[PDB]
Amino acid sequence: MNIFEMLRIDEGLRLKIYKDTEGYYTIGIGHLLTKSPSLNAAKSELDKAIGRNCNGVITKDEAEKLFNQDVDAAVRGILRNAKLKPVYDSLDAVRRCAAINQVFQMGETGVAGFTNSLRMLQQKRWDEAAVNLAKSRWYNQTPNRAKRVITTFRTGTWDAYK
Ligand SMILES: O=[N+]([O-])c1cccs1
Repeated sequence: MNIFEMLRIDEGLRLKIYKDTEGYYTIGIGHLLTKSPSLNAAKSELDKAIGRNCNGVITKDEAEKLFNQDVDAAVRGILRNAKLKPVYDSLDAVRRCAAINQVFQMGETGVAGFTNSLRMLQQKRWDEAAVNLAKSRWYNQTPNRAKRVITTFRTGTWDAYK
């Protein structure tokens, strides 16, 4: 297991534009295209991202290329965020994957309300952090995925992903 295999499990792979769990146009391995309800706007974003006229469809190689960029950008973002970097750097590599997973799904803005969880993670109070993480819109809206990510934060193992 690694971050790519983990997010591949959580996000799936679809080669045609689909709506994510929040109803937003997405493609590939959870590549958010736009929050716009206009499918044409999503298609424009897709063509811009891939560099050709896709007509709402991409290849597996193209999906994987976006995924690489997205994972990379998530990490680089975390490192530029003054609230996140100290916590991220305090973690072992497995728990860092859980951090990347959460940011990939929710964005840095999504993690803004997680101040108390973040402190508990930095303190390595793993069971307490796990309890706090579940008191969230995130957990309520995507409980099976959040449970996997939280188990990863709690244990620093890949037990939830087998
Ligand atoms: O950067 N971090 O240690 C993070 C943990 C959870 C969301 S981001």
